Amino acid sequence: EWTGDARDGMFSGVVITQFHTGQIDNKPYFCIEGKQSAGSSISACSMKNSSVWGASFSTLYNQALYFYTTGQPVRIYYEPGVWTYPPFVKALTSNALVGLSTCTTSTECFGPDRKK
Amino acid sequence: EWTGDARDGMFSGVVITQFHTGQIDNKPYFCIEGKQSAGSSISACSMKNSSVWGASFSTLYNQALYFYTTGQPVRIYYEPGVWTYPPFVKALTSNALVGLSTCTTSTECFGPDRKK
Amino acid sequence: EWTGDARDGMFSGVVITQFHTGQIDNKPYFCIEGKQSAGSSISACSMKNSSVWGASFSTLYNQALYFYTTGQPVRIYYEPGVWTYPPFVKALTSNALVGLSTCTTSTECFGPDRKKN
Amino acid sequence: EWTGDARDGMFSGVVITQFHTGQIDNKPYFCIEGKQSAGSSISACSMKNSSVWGASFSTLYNQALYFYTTGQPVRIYYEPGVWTYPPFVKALTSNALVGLSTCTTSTECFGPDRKKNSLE
Amino acid sequence: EWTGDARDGMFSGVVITQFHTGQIDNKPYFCIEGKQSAGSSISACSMKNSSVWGASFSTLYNQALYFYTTGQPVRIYYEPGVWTYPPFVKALTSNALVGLSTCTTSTECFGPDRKKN
Ligand SMILES: [C]C(=O)[N][C]1[C](O[C][C][C][N-]=[N+]=[N-])O[C]([C][O])[C]([O])[C]1O[C]1O[C]([C][O])[C]([O])[C](O[C@@]2(C([O])=O)[C][C]([O])[C]([N]C(=O)[C][O])[C]([C]([O])[C]([O])[C][O])O2)[C]1[O]
Ligand SMILES: [C]C(=O)[N][C]1[C](O[C][C][C][N-]=[N+]=[N-])O[C]([C][O])[C]([O])[C]1O[C]1O[C]([C][O])[C]([O])[C](O[C@]2(C([O])=O)[C][C]([O])[C]([N]C(=O)[C][O])[C]([C]([O])[C]([O])[C][O])O2)[C]1[O]
Ligand SMILES: [C]C(=O)[N][C]1[C](O[C][C][C][N-]=[N+]=[N-])O[C]([C][O])[C]([O])[C]1O[C]1O[C]([C][O])[C]([O])[C](O[C@]2(C([O])=O)[C][C]([O])[C]([N]C(=O)[C][O])[C]([C]([O])[C]([O])[C][O])O2)[C]1[O]
Ligand SMILES: [C]C(=O)[N][C]1[C](O[C][C][C][N-]=[N+]=[N-])O[C]([C][O])[C]([O])[C]1O[C]1O[C]([C][O])[C]([O])[C](O[C@]2(C([O])=O)[C][C]([O])[C]([N]C(=O)[C][O])[C]([C]([O])[C]([O])[C][O])O2)[C]1[O]
Repeated sequence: EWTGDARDGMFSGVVITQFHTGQIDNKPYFCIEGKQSAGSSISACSMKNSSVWGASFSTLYNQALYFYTTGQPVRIYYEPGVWTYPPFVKALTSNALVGLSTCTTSTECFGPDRKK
Repeated sequence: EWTGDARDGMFSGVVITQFHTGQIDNKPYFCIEGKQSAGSSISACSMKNSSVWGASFSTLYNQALYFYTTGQPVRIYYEPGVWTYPPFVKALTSNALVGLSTCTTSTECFGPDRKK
Repeated sequence: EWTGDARDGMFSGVVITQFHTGQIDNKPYFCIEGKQSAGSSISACSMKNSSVWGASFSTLYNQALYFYTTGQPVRIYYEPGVWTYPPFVKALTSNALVGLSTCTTSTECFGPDRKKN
Repeated sequence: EWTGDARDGMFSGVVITQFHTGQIDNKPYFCIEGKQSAGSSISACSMKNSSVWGASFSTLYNQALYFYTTGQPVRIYYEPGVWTYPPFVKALTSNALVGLSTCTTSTECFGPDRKKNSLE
Repeated sequence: EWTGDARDGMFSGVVITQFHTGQIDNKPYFCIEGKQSAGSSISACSMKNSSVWGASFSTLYNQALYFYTTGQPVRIYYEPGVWTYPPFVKALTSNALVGLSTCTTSTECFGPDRKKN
C-alpha cells in the first residue's frame, strides 16, 4: 500500500476545523474534520496499531494537531470504507486518514496525487 | 468498548481549568477538571495500563494538556465508576476520561454522542 | 503506593524557577527547584526506570517543563529520602517527584493532599 | 555510514517550505521541500525502519517540523538514490534525509560537510 | 557514573546557538554549540544507544532544543574524549553531552558541579 496509490482519494486546500480523540477495541484513535473554502467537507480517522494504516497513527496525529493549530490549508489523503463498525461509521466516518500535505494553492499541494 | 457507546456520559462546552498528574500502583495517571459556562463541573482521570481505558492514556494526556493550554470549550467523554480505590475516588473521581472533542457550540461537538 | 498517600509531603503554590537534567547509573533524571511565597525552597527529582516512582518519569518531565515555561503556581508532591547517593543528595535532594497539580490560590490546588495524619 | 561522509550531498541555507507525511509498505514516512536564496529546491524523505537511515526517523521528524515552524535557514543533508519505488521517486524523491543543521549564514552552517572531494 | 562526578567538566552561562542532528553507525545523534559572555565556545554531542551516556539522548535532545528555543543562559555538562572517530571529532567534538542546567548568574547554575579535583 501507499498514500500515493491511484485510488480514492484526496481533498486539497482543506483547513482542519475539528478534532476528536477516543478509544475503540483497546486502541486509541483520532478523527479530523476539514472544510474547503467552497464548503466541501471531509472526515478521516486514524487508529493506533489498526488495519493497514495503523503504523502511521503517531505521525498523523502529530501532523494533524499541528495543522489544526496553525489553521493552514492542507491536503487530506483518505481511504474510504476502512472502518466498518456501524455506529462508528454513522457518528464519524469510514474514512481512514492515510496522509497529510502542506499546500501552495487550493488545489496544488506537496507530494503525490491520490486519485482514481 | 468505544467512546461512542450508548452510556454515561459526556459534558459539552467545557473549559479545562485544572490539571493533576501522579502515580498509583506503579501506574502514571492524570486528572482534569472542567467548568461549563453555567459553572457546572466535571472531573475525569486517565491511568496508564489500566483495564479498559488505559490504552488511550498518552493520547488523552497530550490532547487534554493541549486543550488546557488553548482554553477552548471542549467535550469531555467519561465513564463513571471505573476507579474504585476509596481515597482516590474521594480526593479525585471515579470517572475515567474516555475521549475528547473540539466543539462548534456549547452543546454541539465533533464526533459521537456518549449518551445513555 | 499513591501520590495522595497520607505521608510527607507537598508544597503548594510553587513557581518552578530552576530545571536540571542529568544521568546516574545508566538512567536519565530531571530535577526541579521552586519557591513558594512564603519564600521557602523545595527540590524534587524524577528518574527514569527508578525503583518506586520510575513509572511517572515521562509524564512528570513533560508536566514539569510545561509548568516551568508558564511560571504558574503549582503543587509539588514529593517523597523524601528516595535518592541515596550522597553526592547526589548533597548537590540536589533526596526528594522524589511523585506528582504535580495546578493551583487556584497559593495553597488550594487540584487533586489529593499528601500529608501525614 | 555517517551524515558527514564524503558523499553527495548537502544544501546549505535552506528554508523548509513544504511538508508531507504518509505511509508505504507498512512504514510511516515524511518528506520535506526547501528553497535556497535563489529559489533552488531540495527534496528529501525519511522513513521509519527503512534502509540504513531508518534509525533517524523520529529525530529528523521532530527537528524538520521544528525548522519548518521557525522558518530558519538550515542545512539539509541528503543521500540520493535511496528510495527506488518508481511512483514514489516520481511523485517525491529518491533522496533520503540524513541530517539537519542550523546556519549562521546562507552557506556557513553548524557541523560536518557532506561533500564529494574535488580532484587535484 | 553521574553528571555531578568530580571530573571534566562544565561551562556555565552559555547560550545554545547552534544545533546539529545526524546519524553514525546506525545511531542517531545531536550536537550543540554554546557561547559564553566572553565569547568562549563549547561543543557537545549526545548519541542514542552509544557509550555510558547514551541512555540520556532523548531527555538531552528535548532539553537542549528547549534551551535553544528560549535562548536562556545554561550550563553544559560534558565529558571530553568520548567520541573517537577522527572525522567526527574534527568536524564536531569528542565531548559527550552529559547534562544541562538553568542558571541564575553566569557562574551560578542549578544542580551539581562537574569539576576536577
Ligand atoms: C490546476 C489544477 O488544479 N488542475 C486542473 C486543471 O488543469 C489545468 C492544467 C494546469 N495545471 N496546473 N497545475 O483543469 C481544471 C479545469 O478548469 C481542473 O480540472 C483542475 O483540477 C482541480 O479541480 C478542482 C475543482 O474542480 C478539484 O477537483 C481538484 O481535485 C481534488 C482536489 O481538490 O485536489 C482532486 C480529487 O482527488 C478530489 N476528490 C475526488 O475526486 C474524490 O475523492 C476532488 C474533489 O472531489 C474534492 O476536492 C472535493 O471538492 O478535487 C483538481 O485538482
Ligand atoms: C446538541 C444539542 O444542541 N441537542 C439538543 C437539541 O437537539 C437538536 C438536534 C441536535 N442536532 N442539531 N443539528 O434540542 C434542544 C431543545 O430541544 C436541546 O435540548 C439540546 O440538548 C442539550 O440540552 C442541554 C440542557 O437542556 C444539555 O443536556 C446538552 O448536552 C449534554 C452536553 O453537555 O453535551 C448532553 C448530555 O449528554 C449531557 N450529559 C449527561 O447526560 C451526563 O452523562 C447533558 C448535561 O447533563 C451536562 O452537560 C451537565 O451540564 O448536556 C444537550 O445536548
Ligand atoms: C568555503 C566555501 O564557501 N567553499 C568554496 C570556496 O572555498 C574557499 C576557500 C576555502 N576556505 N574557506 N573556508 O571556494 C569557492 C570557489 O573557489 C567555492 O567553490 C565555494 O564553494 C561553495 O560554492 C557555492 C556555489 O554557489 C555552493 O556550491 C556552496 O555550498 C553547497 C552548499 O549549499 O552548502 C556546498 C555543496 O556541498 C552543495 N552541494 C553539492 O555540490 C551537491 O549536493 C552546493 C550546491 O550544489 C547546492 O547548494 C545547490 O545550490 O553548494 C559551496 O560551499
Ligand atoms: C562561586 C564561583 O563562581 N566560584 C569562584 C569564586 O568563588 C570563590 C569562593 C567560594 N565559592 N562560593 N561559595 O571566586 C572567584 C574569584 O576567585 C572565581 O574564581 C570563581 O570561579 C569562577 O571563575 C570563572 C572564571 O575563571 C570560571 O572558571 C567559573 O566557572 C566554570 C564555569 O563556567 O562554570 C567553572 C569550571 O568548571 C569551568 N570549567 C573548567 O574548569 C573545565 O571544564 C570554568 C572555565 O574553564 C570555562 O567556563 C571556560 O570559560 O569556568 C568559576 O566558577
